[PDB]
Amino acid sequence: ESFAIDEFMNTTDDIWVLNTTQQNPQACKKDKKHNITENGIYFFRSHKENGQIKTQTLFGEFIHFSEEEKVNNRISISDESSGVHAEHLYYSSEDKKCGLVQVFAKDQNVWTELRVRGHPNYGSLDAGCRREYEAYVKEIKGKKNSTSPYSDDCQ
Repeated sequence: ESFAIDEFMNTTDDIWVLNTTQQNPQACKKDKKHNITENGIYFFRSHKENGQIKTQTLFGEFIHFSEEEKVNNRISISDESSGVHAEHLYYSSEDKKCGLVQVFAKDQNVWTELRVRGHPNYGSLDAGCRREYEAYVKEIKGKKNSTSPYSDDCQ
């Protein structure tokens, strides 16, 4: 099954990074969708350094490794501040409120982010998303560094 990244991000809600296997990730990481076209998605990527919010306008272009691919499950990003050049959504819940994104950066760092619509709460995360992220972090070859970039002090 393929999971469309333009449907998962087609919301006016903030998409927060709940969990990530990136080592030493930024704080209060989130995306805000600005526009979705047939060629890609314009959004605003933010994080918090020492109380201040840094934001950048990004355009993720839908890319396909063949001509038979039409599901928009992968985006290429240019001029990303952390060197992230590609993102691939490999799982998302049916209500599109949580997803697992494999992130490829230019420094050859590859990690996984568990993203959620709206700010993370202490309730019950979708069981499918949870078991999928558990399976991934269990499948990491040595030293799984899973942290949460979100805090209740993030606005």
